Amino acid sequence: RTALSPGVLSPTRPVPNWIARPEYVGKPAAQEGSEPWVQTPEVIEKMRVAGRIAAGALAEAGKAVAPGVTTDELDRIAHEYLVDNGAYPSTLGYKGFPKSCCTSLNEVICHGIPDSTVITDGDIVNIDVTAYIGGVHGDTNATFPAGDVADEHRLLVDRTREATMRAINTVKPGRALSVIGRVIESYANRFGYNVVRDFTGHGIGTTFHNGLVVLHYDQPAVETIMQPGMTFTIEPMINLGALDYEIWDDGWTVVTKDRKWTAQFEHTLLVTDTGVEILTAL
Ligand SMILES: [Co+2]
Ligand SMILES: [Co+2]
Ligand SMILES: [Co+2]
Ligand code: NA
Ligand code: NA
Repeated sequence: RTALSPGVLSPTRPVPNWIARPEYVGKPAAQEGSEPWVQTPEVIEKMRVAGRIAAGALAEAGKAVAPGVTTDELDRIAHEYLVDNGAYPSTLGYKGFPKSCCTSLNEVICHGIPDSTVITDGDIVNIDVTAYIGGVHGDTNATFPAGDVADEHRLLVDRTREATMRAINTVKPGRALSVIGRVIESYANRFGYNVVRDFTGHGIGTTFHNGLVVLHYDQPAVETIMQPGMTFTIEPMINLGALDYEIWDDGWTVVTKDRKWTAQFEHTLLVTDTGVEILTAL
């Protein structure tokens, strides 16, 4: 299997006029980064809806993962599920991003742009979808196998899912936020994998990335304590190879320097009064 290069992007996909755009659409930056980390009851309920819809679109696009399919095609299916359910694709026009989801094959760490790239037998494909509806965002991603994937790669994917679910299960009020990354990195290290550091989870609510940062590696200097009503993502990227990376000229696509493959899963989580709720549960 060759190292990837860019395909050709289809033209901007339309979303009907009636679907409210986030404020940042058609602007070079977003107005985000200083929003309250604890959401209102109202926002939380809205986030369950956005979460559910983001989960639906992910599951639909992942069902189309198969050798022969293009990445562009995955984006088409996600885009259509979001639009049919009344949601704007949060990534579309977010800091100039040109598509409705991120499609990250093989050695693409994250931020892959759906294009003419055709998926081949044995590939792994992460699809990261976000839904904006009722003034709020819901954010989820998963890596999907295409055809006969090598054992090495199935285990990576399975272990990355497990790391994510284990991190989720430690979410509870009064526990330090740093616990998440300690659990993730312990689990990756157990199988000789390396956890990506420069890319993180994030707080999410009425904004996409609200200023809260969730690290996926062990960093006990973070003193943040989880509180009921806080909403954030856990989205670890886990590398078979070294951490070093490059960004394509498209300004988005992050690829491992050594071209070894990498995997990721993501959910949007709520800290409840006693534990956690997965808002992007299928
Ligand atoms: Co990202
Ligand atoms: Co995401
Ligand atoms: Co996210
Ligand atoms: Na949500
Ligand atoms: Na990854």
